Amino acid sequence: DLRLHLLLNTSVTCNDGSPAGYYLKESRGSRRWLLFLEGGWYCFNRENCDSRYDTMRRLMSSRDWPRTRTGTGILSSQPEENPYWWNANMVFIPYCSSDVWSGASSKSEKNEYAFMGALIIQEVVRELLGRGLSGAKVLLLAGSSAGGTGVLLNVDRVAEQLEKLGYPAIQVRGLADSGWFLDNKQYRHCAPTEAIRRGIRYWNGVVPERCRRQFQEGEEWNCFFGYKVYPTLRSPVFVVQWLFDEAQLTVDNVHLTGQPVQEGLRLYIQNLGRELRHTLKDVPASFAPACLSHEIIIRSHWTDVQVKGTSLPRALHCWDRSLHTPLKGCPVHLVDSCPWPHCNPSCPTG
Ligand SMILES: Cc1ccc(C2=N/C(=C/c3cnn(C)c3)C(=O)O2)cc1C
Ligand SMILES: *[C@@H]1O[C@H](CO)[C@@H](O)[C@H](O)[C@H]1NC(C)=O
Repeated sequence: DLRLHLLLNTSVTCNDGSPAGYYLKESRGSRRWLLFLEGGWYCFNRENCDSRYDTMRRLMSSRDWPRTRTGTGILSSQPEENPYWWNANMVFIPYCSSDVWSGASSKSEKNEYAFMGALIIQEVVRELLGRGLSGAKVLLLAGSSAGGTGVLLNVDRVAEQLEKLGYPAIQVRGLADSGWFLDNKQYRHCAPTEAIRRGIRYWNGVVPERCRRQFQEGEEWNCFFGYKVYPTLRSPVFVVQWLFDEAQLTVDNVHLTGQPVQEGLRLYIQNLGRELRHTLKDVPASFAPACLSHEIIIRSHWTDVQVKGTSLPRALHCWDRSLHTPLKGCPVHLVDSCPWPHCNPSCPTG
């Protein structure tokens, strides 16, 4: 199990002002550290955050967090469940800031909620340095869904933080799972771009510096979209993305209720998969199966899906080798080309 530590700096808080924190399982003798960012959508105004506080309070508060959590999938310490990094130091960072890990605003006289996701990551890293992270060779910042977008938004800041703190030997890398979204037109016409734009102002949200300099003031929402922020990043980032991610379809107002799919929706879905595949063409480390699903890396059966005969744990291992010219039998760019969900036979059964 991973054990809860609430942040010693209690000014770095979840939405309701309770301390943020992290769950840790150390593996002495390993110099690999996996820091995983939980997902869970976001909220962007007082009214929708108040509703989230009523019925999704664990995503806004640490007051009810359990003392331990079981590491699953890529956070498992069992080689059978985690062929990739089972011996690593494991860190699960709960998502309690509702800001896609972008916020740097405290609760105050003018703010009902604190949005501190970017500062939570920074503070977790700082406190871990005294618990063995100072001796690390690789820090893999991973995350799923909103946490996967959080990786894209924060990996270079973690790298810069460690450089400035005097740890230039720690190699910071990112693993963004299910956080690579398209700002596309809905199938039927709140929306991702508008919600993010409102969120950034409400959260005092921050984006990576090079991306911010490209898009400039008022346009920072662009940096929440993988295909726009990824080319600006310096740290190596492996992108895991279902071609037909359920969250993407949800924001696109697509719901597949078994009934036969007619031409307009068929074309819409096929073009979405084509667009996603296009955005990954120049992402050398990627795993993008043609499945309708959501998230992958912390589920216990994450080992089962394969693209072109290669599983994600294998692809991640090949990526590790590449970061020591392509490797014989050890590919890292794995994007399905077939055009309809479940054309890959290894897709999750749901
Ligand atoms: C720009 C953007 C940023 C984040 C999301 C997003 N974050 C999610 C978190 C989630 C849901 N379930 N779980 C376990 C986690 C999500 O589904 O979509 C979507 C967009 C368009
Ligand atoms: C605690 O966190 C706040 C917010 O990031 C920061 O301003 C402050 O310097 C931190 N305190 C210490 C002792 O690190």
